[PDB]
Amino acid sequence: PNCLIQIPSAKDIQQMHGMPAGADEDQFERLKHMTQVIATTQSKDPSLPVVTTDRVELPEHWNQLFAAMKKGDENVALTLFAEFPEEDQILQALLAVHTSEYLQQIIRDCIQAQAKGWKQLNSDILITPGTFEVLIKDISMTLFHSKKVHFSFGLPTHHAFADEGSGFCILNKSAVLLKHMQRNTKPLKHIIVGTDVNRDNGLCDILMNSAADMDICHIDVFDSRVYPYQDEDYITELFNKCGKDEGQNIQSWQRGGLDYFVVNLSRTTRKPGLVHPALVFAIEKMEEQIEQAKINHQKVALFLPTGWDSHEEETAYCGKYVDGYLMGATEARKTRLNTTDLTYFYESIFKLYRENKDHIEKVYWGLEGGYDRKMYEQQIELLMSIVLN
Ligand SMILES: [K+]
Ligand SMILES: [K+]
Ligand SMILES: [Zn+2]
Repeated sequence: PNCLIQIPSAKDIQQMHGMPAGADEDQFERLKHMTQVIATTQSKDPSLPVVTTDRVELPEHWNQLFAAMKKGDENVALTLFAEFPEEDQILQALLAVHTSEYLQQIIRDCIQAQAKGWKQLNSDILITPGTFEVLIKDISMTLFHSKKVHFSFGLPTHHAFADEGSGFCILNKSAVLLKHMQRNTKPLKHIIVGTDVNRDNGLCDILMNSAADMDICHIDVFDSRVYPYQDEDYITELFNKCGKDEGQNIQSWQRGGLDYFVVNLSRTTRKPGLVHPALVFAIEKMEEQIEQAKINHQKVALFLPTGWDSHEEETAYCGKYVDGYLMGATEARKTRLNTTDLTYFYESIFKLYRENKDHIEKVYWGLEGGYDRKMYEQQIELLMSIVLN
């Protein structure tokens, strides 16, 4: 076939010691164990096309910068970085989303972290000397070494803002990509399905204040009683506009070309034996938004900043710590997603592909949350039984 499973390389993961994740693992131990499970279903089936971030090949000024960062001087790295050519593709696609000054701060931060080997800035972000480089490799590897349909395991993105990171997210790779795709191609129909139990609030901010010119449909499934603890009255406040009831306690907002759908896991609950209506929506909306793109002779681009911390078998506080308790068995059914939902979700999407493979530009699946080792080492295989076929 034609997919690609990007993973961070071993030298890369070895710079993520100490970076916060949602449980007892740090992002090192997490991504170590996940690439292990992919090394499992890759010796089960050497067709699973896994590539590390090391087959990425960067321009000499970038590698020069990383090398200069190691020599410990902030001023030389910055003047060096400042002297990058403004038409370098990487730089061009970063500045489409982030500020230069945030970038420089990540460079200052990486060098300052050289003192004790890490820099804790806010209890949700930890920076290491390697951290800038490993993210550049992660993003570049996806931007140019992409190819249609692409699974990237790597740091989280959706809580990262234009001039700052939060909730484990340093850089918003999902937005850098999307901006990059509309860069010089005919106007696309951008469709986003962010299944992380937490809210795609950084992404949405970035999309809302810079991409109000493109056709985006951001379907955001999240539980408002967990981080970032923002509800429909909040989102009514951002968009300066009351939400439009799309049925089933689901509300859409519009900021120009952006149309943001809050499928609230707590307002929108599973009817008894059924599949969770959240995914059910995503598939219906999607299928609709594709036909709309065929009608307007326009192409589509799909993005899945998905986390598994919305699976019913997560244990992490950002998934199960709601309203003062941990969700019991029963409540886990009606508000969290199960393997049958996911096997329905992904099986659906992949099925939609071959009916409109022409009318696709590229699809991208980006790991976000997911923290219980048992739960993710299994959903990973579930994805790999499905990416296989
Ligand atoms: K979080
Ligand atoms: K979400
Ligand atoms: Zn999450």
